[PDB]
Amino acid sequence: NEALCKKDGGVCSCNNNKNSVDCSSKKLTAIPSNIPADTKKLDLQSNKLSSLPSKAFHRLTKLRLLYLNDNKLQTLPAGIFKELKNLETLWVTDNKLQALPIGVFDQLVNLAELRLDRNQLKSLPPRVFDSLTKLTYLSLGYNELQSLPKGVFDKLTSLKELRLYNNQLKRVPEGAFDKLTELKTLKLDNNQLKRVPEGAFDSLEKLKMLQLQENPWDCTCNGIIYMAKWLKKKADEGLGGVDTAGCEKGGKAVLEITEKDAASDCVSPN
Repeated sequence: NEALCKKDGGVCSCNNNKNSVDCSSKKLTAIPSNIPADTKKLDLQSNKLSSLPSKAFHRLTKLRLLYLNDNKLQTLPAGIFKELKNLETLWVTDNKLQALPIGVFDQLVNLAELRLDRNQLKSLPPRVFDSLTKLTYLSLGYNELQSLPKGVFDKLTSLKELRLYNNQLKRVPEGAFDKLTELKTLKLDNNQLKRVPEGAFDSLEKLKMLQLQENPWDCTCNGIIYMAKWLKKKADEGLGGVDTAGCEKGGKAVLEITEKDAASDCVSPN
């Protein structure tokens, strides 16, 4: 029998009137097992959790915020979050996650913010984000992603910010952002993109910040023309970031490129 709250002898600090349990930074190796099912905010960030028992949050029906960032999770049991139907924010950043269970987010219908940066993600399940209707903030930065599953975003029609920076993206899918009509910030800097497919940004009206730096854009062949025409047409409208896309070789900004220097339908570095 171990008391949860410091006031009762435990190590985690607890705010009764606010229904919050703060077990953050107590060198923990296991989820305390006597967390009131009444809890709205659970903080387990900055501890040493290498695994995580399923059904660990399956009584916590009222959970609104769950911070699992900065532990040692290498995996997530298939149904850890199937009961958190009122969760609004989930952070599982800074861990060693190497994959995400196919329907791990199927029950999070009220989710608004989801961070998964700095993990070991190599691929995403085809429909992992399909239930995140109300989702407005998505960051997947700092992982080992090389490509994205076609349609992975289609259901996210309220997304405001999307961060795919700091991965190893070789190419963005066909119509990956077509349904993100309400997107205002798109971060894609630091990947291995040579260009984006034609029309890749046509739905992003209402877009305010675009981060494209640190990518090997080859303005040495058409295929970059769509992105140049678009960016240039967006520079005027006061986009922001339009200048961050820079040529791999040319030195000059993709923005400036015309069909003159990129008039040759040929294939990026082989």
